[PDB]
Amino acid sequence: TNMLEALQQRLEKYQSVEAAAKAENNSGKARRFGRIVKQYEDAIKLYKAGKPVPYDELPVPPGFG
Repeated sequence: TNMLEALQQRLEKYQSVEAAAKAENNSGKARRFGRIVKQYEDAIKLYKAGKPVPYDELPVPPGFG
């Protein structure tokens, strides 16, 4: 992948986790992955403008691929 494709595919993975958590009313997990989704979307906004992306901040939680 290029980096934008990699950001999108990981975003989509975490959106799926967020949605599955909501489908179980797992409030903590939905909030955790909603925050992660927001961080990936913020990174994509920066990438799309050519601006510095804080990769060091982007979570990659163990156990979720």
